[PDB]
Amino acid sequence: KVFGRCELAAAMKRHGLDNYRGYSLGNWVCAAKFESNFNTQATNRNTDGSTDYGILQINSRWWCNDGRTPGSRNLCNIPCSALLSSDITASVNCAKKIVSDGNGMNAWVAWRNRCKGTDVQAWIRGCRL
Ligand SMILES: [Cl-]
Ligand code: NA
Repeated sequence: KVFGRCELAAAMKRHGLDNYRGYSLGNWVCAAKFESNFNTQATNRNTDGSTDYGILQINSRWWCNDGRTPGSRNLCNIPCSALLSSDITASVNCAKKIVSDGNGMNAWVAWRNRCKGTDVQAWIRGCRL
C-alpha cells in the first residue's frame, strides 16, 4: 500500500505515535517519506546482509526474522514480512520499541539526515488530524 501523506499521518496518530517519546507526528511522517516514500512494501538490502522492511525500513539485523540474516536478533518478535502489510500496526509497535532503545529517532539514518532540526510540522500541514 502506498499511503498519502495525511492518510499516513492519521494512521500514525491513531496508533499512538504523535509525541511518542516526545517526537511530534511530523517527525514520524518525515521519517516514513524518506525511508520508504510511504510504501508499506519497500525493502532494501544492507551491506552486512541484513534487509530493511516496510514504511519505516526496520532492519532484520536487530528487529525481525527474515530467515536469511545469520547471527541477528528478532527483538520485535515478528517475521519481517509482517512489516510489509497494508496494516501498519506491526511497523508502529516495533518502531515504539526501537525509538525507546537509547538513540531515539537517530536509529533512522534518513530521519537524522533529512528530518532532524527541520520544520517537520510542514509534513502534517492541511491534514484533518
Ligand atoms: Cl529520544
Ligand atoms: Na533478525
